[PDB]
Amino acid sequence: HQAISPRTLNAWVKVVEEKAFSPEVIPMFSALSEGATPQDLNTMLNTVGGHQAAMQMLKETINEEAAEWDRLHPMREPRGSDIAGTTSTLQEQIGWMTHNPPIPVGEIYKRWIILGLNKIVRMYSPTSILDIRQGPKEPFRDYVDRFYKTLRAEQASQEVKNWMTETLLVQNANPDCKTILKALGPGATLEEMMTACQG
Amino acid sequence: HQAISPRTLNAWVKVVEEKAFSPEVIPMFSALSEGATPQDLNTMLNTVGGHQAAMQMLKETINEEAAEWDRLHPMREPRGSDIAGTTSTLQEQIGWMTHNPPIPVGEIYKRWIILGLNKIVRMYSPTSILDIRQGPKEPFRDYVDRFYKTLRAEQASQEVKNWMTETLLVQNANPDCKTILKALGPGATLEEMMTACQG
Amino acid sequence: PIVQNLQGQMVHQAISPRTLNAWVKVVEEKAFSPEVIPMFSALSEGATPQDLNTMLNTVGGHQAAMQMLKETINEEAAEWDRLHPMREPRGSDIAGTTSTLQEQIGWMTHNPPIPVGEIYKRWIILGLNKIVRMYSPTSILDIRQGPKEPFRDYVDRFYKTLRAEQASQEVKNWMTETLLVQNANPDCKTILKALGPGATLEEMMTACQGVG
Amino acid sequence: PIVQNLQGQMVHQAISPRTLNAWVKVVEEKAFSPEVIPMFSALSEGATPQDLNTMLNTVGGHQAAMQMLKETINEEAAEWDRLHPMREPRGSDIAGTTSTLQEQIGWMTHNPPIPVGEIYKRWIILGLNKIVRMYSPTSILDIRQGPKEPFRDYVDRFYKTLRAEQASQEVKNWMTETLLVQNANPDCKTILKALGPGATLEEMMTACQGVG
Amino acid sequence: PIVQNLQGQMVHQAISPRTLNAWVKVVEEKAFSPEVIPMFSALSEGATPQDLNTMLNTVGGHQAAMQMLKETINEEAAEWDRLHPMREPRGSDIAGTTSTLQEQIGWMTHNPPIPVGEIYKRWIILGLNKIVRMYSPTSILDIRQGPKEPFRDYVDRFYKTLRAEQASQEVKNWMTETLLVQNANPDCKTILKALGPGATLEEMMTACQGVG
Repeated sequence: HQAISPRTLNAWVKVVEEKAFSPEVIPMFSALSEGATPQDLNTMLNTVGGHQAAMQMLKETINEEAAEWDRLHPMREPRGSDIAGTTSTLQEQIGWMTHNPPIPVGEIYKRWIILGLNKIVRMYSPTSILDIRQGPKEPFRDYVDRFYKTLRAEQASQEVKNWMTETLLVQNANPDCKTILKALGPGATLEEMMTACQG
Repeated sequence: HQAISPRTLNAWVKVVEEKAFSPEVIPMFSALSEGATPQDLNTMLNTVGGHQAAMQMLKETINEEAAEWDRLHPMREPRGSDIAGTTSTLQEQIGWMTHNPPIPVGEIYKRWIILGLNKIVRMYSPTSILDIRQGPKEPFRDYVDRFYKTLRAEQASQEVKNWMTETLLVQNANPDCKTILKALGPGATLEEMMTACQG
Repeated sequence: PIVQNLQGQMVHQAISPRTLNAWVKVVEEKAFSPEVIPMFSALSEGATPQDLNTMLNTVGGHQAAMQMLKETINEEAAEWDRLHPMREPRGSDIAGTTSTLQEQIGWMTHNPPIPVGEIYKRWIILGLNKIVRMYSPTSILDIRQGPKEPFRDYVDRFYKTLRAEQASQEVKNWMTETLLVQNANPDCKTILKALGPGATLEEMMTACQGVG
Repeated sequence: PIVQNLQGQMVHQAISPRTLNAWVKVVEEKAFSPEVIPMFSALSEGATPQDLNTMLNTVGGHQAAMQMLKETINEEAAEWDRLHPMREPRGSDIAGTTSTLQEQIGWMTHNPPIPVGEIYKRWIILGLNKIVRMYSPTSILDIRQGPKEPFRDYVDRFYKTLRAEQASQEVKNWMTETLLVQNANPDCKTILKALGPGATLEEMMTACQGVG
Repeated sequence: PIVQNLQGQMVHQAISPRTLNAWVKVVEEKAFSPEVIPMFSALSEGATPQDLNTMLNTVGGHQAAMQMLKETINEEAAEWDRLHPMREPRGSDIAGTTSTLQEQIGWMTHNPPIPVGEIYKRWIILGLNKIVRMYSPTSILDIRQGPKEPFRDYVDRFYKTLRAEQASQEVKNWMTETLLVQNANPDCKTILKALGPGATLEEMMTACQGVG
């Protein structure tokens, strides 16, 4: 066991401040927090500047997951608060991690944090994808890039997302690209759509 | 034992000069000062640039905590001044930390510095949590961000902060959103609250 | 009332003068508000029919109220005689006009007890409920929250008028559920309807705190 | 209550009619202010569960308050039965609905005593605290000193609202320390902040005498 | 209190519920005016330390007042222990927190009597005097006769504020002699100074009848 290096905290702060809570911060958090105890995760989340409403969402989600863990699971065994790093201590956490088999309180807490971060990203989505419409001059590549960005941020289910990509993307296109998309018709990959909709 | 590298001091200087004394400075100080002697802590505190009023406040708080330690407590026994590093050597500080059992003079000094930094953070936070109020035209997201930043800088007990989160957020909202928040009622989560108050 | 002798023989204990004075103050000063029935029940605890008649003698100053109290007592006595044809206490004898004190003490001390005092008390309370219903300054449909009135004061007025109204229990439940919301001012009524149906009085009160 | 016989055998002493009338006056006139709980404690000193039920029968006029008083009593009885599985007094029997008088007298006279009356009194006081919390006209955050209001009157209003609020003890301490100063008018608030943190209520009152 | 048995053995007589209710009404309604100390003395006549503690339990609703009442009681108990080093009643045992009832009855019934109840009553009255001093709306120097105020009303306000002030006796004498005249309005003040020094309150009142 080694204490969290400063450079990881600097990287976490930098990515959070530069990317906001965009969908790409989840993998960055997951990679930075590799092998991190609940104390380290708490320090990482405390270093975040701004976005304190989002941090409140995250800790509310952690509370919900801790309550669910306590409901499902009625040395000392770890409870939801212990896994969250509130009532437990560093020695207990690292002991649980080093037990054979390991009791990875860090990984479970990281899963809870990832769920809360996904909720944060969905809430921080600037606009609903129903309002993402191609302008009368915007290129199809730019419009569709924005569309799939909003779709990734919205985190809709796969079955719904298939319908959205199939129909809504075509329906929201501007009249010229709209006509070319009808001419292409269904069953066409996005490769065909964008290579045919050029200019 | 190893003397602190210049990278740690450069990181401390960078975070202080960039973020000022925001609540996120506390975890950064805690992470940077891991396993640090009082001499290392004094060097880290000396490397700071401006905010000399804040540094004087930290000195005063450390003096108060040293007086309290001397009152509590009637190789050589470490006193408050010895903990502060004014009347102690690096060798004596390596002592009491390599001692069997150890009395971690470094951790106590870090705790006093953390108390002083909490006081400085509250001083640098301009407005009181009771005074944080939603503007008539302000978005609820911005208002909640300001509210939770101020609350994190508020420096009160945890139960008190829980009560503040429960009550003051609804109490201080503008009349346009306060009626919606009352209709939601107690028990509504923050995600529900800021989805409802999106308009 | 009735108390035990040193030898255990139950004997009369007349209602004290200041208890009667308290009853007189209730009758004269309260103007037959709903609270006179709780106060009549309190001041006449374990009272014999003779004690109840002594209490009614002070109500006797009010001619109309006394006359309909007497008429309701007579109706209830007739109903008791119809349904219930020392000796068995006759319905007229429950009122104490005919019976003597020792018969009443014997009936209340019987094994099992014959609570004649409680029965006459219930008849008197029925008559007082009628009188209270008459003297209500306004009907429940007329209670309305003002623009400035706090929801607590309006709720108190509404529930006092509901006590005076004395409708059926299901009707009262509907009234508290719907008419309470209907008569609130628009500022409170918005939150009242936002809470939706089924809200208890506690939620309704807490949500409307300081809205006025 | 319970009193000694001439031979030392403990016997019932029913709550007097005027004590019940005082309780009825408290319930009807005070509109469930915080002071009803001290007054309920005073008027029901050394009272058996039967006496407490007699007192609650007068509260019964208020439908909502009685219903949640009953629900809180039931919850506390269930908790007592869970934690505590003549005979041992069952939690439902502490309420007196099932038990008879002699069992209650025996339990309160036991060596060591089984204060069933005090337990039922505590449950009733919990329910009355809930009712008092509901009926508060304003929240503690809404109490504000006016430009003319003396600091004494404002402090009295603040502390009465604090009693109605019934937050945690640490929360109450923070409230009295900080929110009391925050809500004072600027003329007093200047002196309040000049005194600095840690000032007791005595210093705060003396320094702000006649400032308005 | 304490009463004689039929056989002459002194036994406890608990403070009645309505006396406690009267004390609660005094505490809640009067807002700690000077009159609470006479009323506390009246309602606690011949009271044991247990009875005094029962009375203080109702004051306990007011957090600050209870806390400084307790602190003054502790200070007086410490002073008693310092000056006074069954057994001899310890100063902490005068408060009744440690002692039991029979010890208190024995001490109050001793030959010569050990008035422990009166001593604890004096300590409580000292604490209540402190609380009364705090809650005074204005200082004695701020009491002033208005242009229309009769001299009788102004004198009553002045003397009530003097009771709340609780300065030294010589200081109080000087205040009544000089400050009472100084604060009167010019119409009355002319006659007040014309009477000259040494005028008793009777002459001062009679001469200023109807002057306003």
